[PDB]
Amino acid sequence: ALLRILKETEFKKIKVLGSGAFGTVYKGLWIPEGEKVKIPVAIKELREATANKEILDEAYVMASVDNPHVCRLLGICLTSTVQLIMQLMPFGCLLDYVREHKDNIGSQYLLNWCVQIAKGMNYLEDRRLVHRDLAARNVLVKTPQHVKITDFGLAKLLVPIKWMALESILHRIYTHQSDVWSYGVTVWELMTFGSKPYDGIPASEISSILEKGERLPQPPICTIDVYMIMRKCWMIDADSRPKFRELIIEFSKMARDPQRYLVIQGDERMHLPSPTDSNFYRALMDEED
Amino acid sequence: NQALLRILKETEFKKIKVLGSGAFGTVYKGLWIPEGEKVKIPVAIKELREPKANKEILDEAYVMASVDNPHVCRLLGICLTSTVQLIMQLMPFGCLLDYVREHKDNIGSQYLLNWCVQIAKGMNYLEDRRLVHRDLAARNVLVKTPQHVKITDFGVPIKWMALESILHRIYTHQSDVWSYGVTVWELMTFGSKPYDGIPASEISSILEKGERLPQPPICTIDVYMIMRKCWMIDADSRPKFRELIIEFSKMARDPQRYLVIQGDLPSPTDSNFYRALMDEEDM
Ligand SMILES: *CCC(=O)N[C@@H]1CN(c2nc(Nc3cn(C)nc3OC)c3ncn(C)c3n2)C[C@H]1F
Ligand SMILES: *CCC(=O)N[C@@H]1CN(c2nc(Nc3cn(C)nc3OC)c3ncn(C)c3n2)C[C@H]1F
Repeated sequence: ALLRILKETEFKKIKVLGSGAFGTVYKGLWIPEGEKVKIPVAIKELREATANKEILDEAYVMASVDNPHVCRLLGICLTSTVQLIMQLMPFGCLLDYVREHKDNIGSQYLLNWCVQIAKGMNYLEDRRLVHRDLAARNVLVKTPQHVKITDFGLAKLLVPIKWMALESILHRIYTHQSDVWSYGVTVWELMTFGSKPYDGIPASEISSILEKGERLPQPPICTIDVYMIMRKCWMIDADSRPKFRELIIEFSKMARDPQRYLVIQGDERMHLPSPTDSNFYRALMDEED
Repeated sequence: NQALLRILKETEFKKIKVLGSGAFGTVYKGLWIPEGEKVKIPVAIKELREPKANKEILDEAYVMASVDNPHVCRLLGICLTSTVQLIMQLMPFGCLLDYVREHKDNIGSQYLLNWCVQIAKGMNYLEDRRLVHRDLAARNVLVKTPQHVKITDFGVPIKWMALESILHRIYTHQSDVWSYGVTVWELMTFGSKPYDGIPASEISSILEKGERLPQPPICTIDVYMIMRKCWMIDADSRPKFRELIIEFSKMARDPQRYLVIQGDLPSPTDSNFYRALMDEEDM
């Protein structure tokens, strides 16, 4: 009862928002039968085909998540392009957000985003769910103070080589510890204000340079404390990498003294919003717990 | 406290479409544009019709912004220009009065009785906060979702007023109980006008002589018994909102025993879908 089966006639796609490997996302409108209102939604149109048991069985798990930092699948319409319905996130993806606001993001926002993504990932691990596609492009901004992990369970379809752990590239092993690798790359994206990992290196070569010990470089704003966490996420031995429960504690500790661990020009100028502005955001856009 | 009311600039929101007007001004559907961002967030804007009277407005606006109950609307922001503009959350379904009129052939007893419970819960909170509504009516109950209504517009409606309010300008929580009875009558009549065609200047006379709103056709006597008790001349003899919650909740557990509707809730599937999209606040 956590996945609504929708009819073609009760929603409409109105504007294209973007695409990735698993199809196209639209801003759409849900029109409840009998009512006069139009409710904004996000619609993902898929494009892979090989069942009416495959997609639904995974969608049910997708609709079952319950964590403030994990996006929940809300509905589905089984047409020819299967359309998945979720909540609309007015701010877009975190990657573009950091790129567009890279001159307005202080250490407190960056570290709190790291904490929240780790909380969302720890939730997925607790539920025995492997993401397989964690990246800055798959973190949605609900409010600037509240981010949520998206695009989970689209393993019914198909690769993000430059975010994948070495054992995933070589052996197609996907575990929670391989998610820890992708988490490290996601943190690198945020701390570089949206740089492209291994920029200009063909994907067919990533496993080679990883085997020889090359890793993503230290972002200029990172102290050695933060970069060591990222490097530990990229250890070849998956069991030696940190766990999401541990990443929550460490990044939460750094978030209590953010200017000690990130060196950003003009940091003390940007703070978290006052309780006035957070209460205003939550009342209008973010009423969940 | 002070951080529960946002002071907005003219340049960070825009009125886009009129929704209606009431006693004190006009309500618009609007868009809030956060400074520095590209997003447009829908809001409701109430612009009054008529700097230091603003000290009056602000002192009450802070109290309006301090209420916090799942069935009570909270004032969110204010913009002080010429005419003062008040900002709250937009309710895509509108009020309960127009909703019951437009859906009067699809509303069952369970919805009606649960609405009575929820309005009573919101009023009991206001009494707990020692706040007198003074303008309770079906037109001032907003529909967040069909399963979730909230009381709005606090901080003359003769046909909703208790007799002591008409005669002596006495407003108490027990006079709110009178208005609650009239609000329940509106819902049970599917949006009928109280004392239709009777001039407001004559209402106090008919009340003193014992005339009351008639029993709605769908109302069983148990429900009409409650409504009549809300309209007793002795304000202390009327029920309390804490008691109204218990009684209407009891009837809501056997709704077809207490309301007789020709052709008489959503599945947990549909409620979970509504709440995720429109109503994440905890209740
Ligand atoms: C950042 C790159 C990216 O991930 N692109 C596409 C589209 N995605 C997406 N975006 C939003 N919110 C959004 C973006 N823009 C420009 N406007 C809005 O909202 C009005 C979103 N909300 C919910 N979901 C599921 C979204 N997806 C996902 C990628 F496919
Ligand atoms: C039933 C009595 C009445 O109609 N009073 C009008 C409506 N106003 C009002 N409406 C809404 N929600 C709403 C109304 N319509 C036609 N569309 C929507 O949503 C798109 C509302 N939300 C918050 N506030 C303060 C509202 N006021 C008030 C009177 F003008």
